[PDB]
Amino acid sequence: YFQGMAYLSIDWGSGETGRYHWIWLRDSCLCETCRNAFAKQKYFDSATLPLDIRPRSVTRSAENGLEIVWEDGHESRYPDSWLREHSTRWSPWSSAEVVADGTFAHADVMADNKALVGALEHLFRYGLVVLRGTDAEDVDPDALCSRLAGFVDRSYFGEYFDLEVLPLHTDIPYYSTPPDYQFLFGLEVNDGRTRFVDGVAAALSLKERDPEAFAVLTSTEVIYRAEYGDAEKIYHHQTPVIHLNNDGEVVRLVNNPTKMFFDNVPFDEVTGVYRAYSAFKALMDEEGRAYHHSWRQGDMIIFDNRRIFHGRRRKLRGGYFSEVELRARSRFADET
Amino acid sequence: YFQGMAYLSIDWGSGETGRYHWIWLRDSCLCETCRNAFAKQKYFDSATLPLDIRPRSVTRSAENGLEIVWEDGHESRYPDSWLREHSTRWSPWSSAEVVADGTFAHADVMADNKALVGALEHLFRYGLVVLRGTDAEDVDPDALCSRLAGFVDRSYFGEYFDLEVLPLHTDIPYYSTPPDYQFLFGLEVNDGRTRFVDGVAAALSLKERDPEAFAVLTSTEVIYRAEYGDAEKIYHHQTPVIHLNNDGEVVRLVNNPTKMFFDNVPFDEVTGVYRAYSAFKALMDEEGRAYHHSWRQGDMIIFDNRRIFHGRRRKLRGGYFSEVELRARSRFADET
Ligand SMILES: [Fe+3]
Ligand SMILES: [Fe+3]
Ligand SMILES: [Zn+2]
Ligand SMILES: [Zn+2]
Repeated sequence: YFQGMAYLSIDWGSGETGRYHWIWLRDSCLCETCRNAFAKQKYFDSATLPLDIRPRSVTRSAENGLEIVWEDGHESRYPDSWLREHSTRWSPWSSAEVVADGTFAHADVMADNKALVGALEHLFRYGLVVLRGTDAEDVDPDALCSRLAGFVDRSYFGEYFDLEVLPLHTDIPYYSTPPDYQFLFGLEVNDGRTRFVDGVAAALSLKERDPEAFAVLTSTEVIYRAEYGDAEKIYHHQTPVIHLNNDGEVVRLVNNPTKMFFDNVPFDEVTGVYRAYSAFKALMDEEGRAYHHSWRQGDMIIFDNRRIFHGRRRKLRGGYFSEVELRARSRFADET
Repeated sequence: YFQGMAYLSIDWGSGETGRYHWIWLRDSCLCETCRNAFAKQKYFDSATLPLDIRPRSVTRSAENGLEIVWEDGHESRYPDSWLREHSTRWSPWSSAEVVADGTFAHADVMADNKALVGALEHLFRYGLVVLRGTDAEDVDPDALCSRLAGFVDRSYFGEYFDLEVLPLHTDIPYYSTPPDYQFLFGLEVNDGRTRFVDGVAAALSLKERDPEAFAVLTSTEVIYRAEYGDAEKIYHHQTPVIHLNNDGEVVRLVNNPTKMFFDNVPFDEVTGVYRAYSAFKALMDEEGRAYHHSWRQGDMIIFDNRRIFHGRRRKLRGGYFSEVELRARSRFADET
């Protein structure tokens, strides 16, 4: 360090050059008065750092890396193996071809982090995965949820719900923010199939066949409502069936007909949305675009409740996963 | 009904006129083959209804209301007391004056629905409420959570966390979607105060004093990161401190300095965001805009984790509430 050196600039050889501001070097101090090495958490608010902070001394040894003494006397050490590290979504499917690639073996994702990461990444991108067990296996659903997400999304229902045994729907449309992902587990299966359609593909299909119904569905709000006196909850959400972002990408689909009400659509647009809605539903019922699942015991299908329509003495067990948690499990498994 | 009558139009007297399309009247049928009166849920998908459906007969008795026989022979009855019903957010606070109006008595909201509704509505609008008990009272936290939301938001921590006993922060910034609301409960209090600042007011304040720092903070992304090896979760979110919607309304604030990293800000913008961030934090530390709370036992403060910065042998118990659930409880309590 000479007085007035504007920032740190290191030549790593072969034209790789790192540049580091003093303010950020100060903010990044590794010492035990600045950050907890265990919790990797900071003890100060960056906001207090003196903006014009300069160092008094900058010394680099090949022995103990980069050592800085700041103007205020503080001392920081930076390993070169640290400075060099800093010198630097949805895919539609109009038909069930990509679901072969998205069937994984229970044992693999239970055992191997690369398989968990791989199955979760297929789920994030395509919105459905199938996790299949063997006969030698006796697949534990609580353990599989724990492997996937740590814990499930408690809802009005509880932690899980059972179906014992048909319009296509997404689930809980009356939540202003519905659960990200749903799972169905083959709790008890014998020796009529559940369908799965990508609403994103279907909505982009509809954009072409019928741009009118697309504009209507992406811009007219209907109502989803569920009264549940037992729990003292009325869930009431007014929202469009198809949601676009600021660039007109489909980013959510919301439809369960059984709680669907058109009561608040203006008189002159009512006929238009019944037509648009009926077009959309029919398009999805087309042979070709569903994936049909033959329920085997211990099967789990996890699917993106924001975009996959699904529909039906086997007994299934269902629940929901939060994107926050799946991604954090996937990120942990991938970086170890 | 005469053949070709385009829709239903009823004169309720005094110039009140209802208009009802046939398609929606069909969709709305009250009969037991169309909807479950108990679950108020529908048995069909609206999408199947024949769009050009007309009635064959429309008869209104003052005795049993409106009776329709549809072309396909279906029969529907509509009470006039049903047809007539269908013939038809955030507030900033730059200082703690509005928190007097937002202190409610535990007993009132526990007992009276109008008080629960009133306290929850103050929470939605202003982002903080205080629920205060008496000495005769022994306030139960689980019962108070149940009264407010039915259930709390399970998180990485669990259902609740304890603090036993300082930069201003919002909590869990490393969640891509952080919890909507947080609560702090006075579990064990004796006979140094927690501050509360509205980030929305502070951010609009900053827009005026320093539009540069506003633009920087609303457009430059920083990183919030929390590694938790015990739970096999790495939470990593890149996001701006101040979030605007398409009309430039502040709709979320995200900052806990202890997990905050600027590592991925471009070299040329680093100095700008340290300045902008430091301005923002300082503005909020100004005398006047905090609300300071004197912790009494059995107190609960519920506050909007999307916008209220807060900061510190008393022992507090904390957890999180979902907007979905609070609103559903408030809507249920208000409509009974
Ligand atoms: Fe379902
Ligand atoms: Fe906190
Ligand atoms: Zn240090
Ligand atoms: Zn009917």
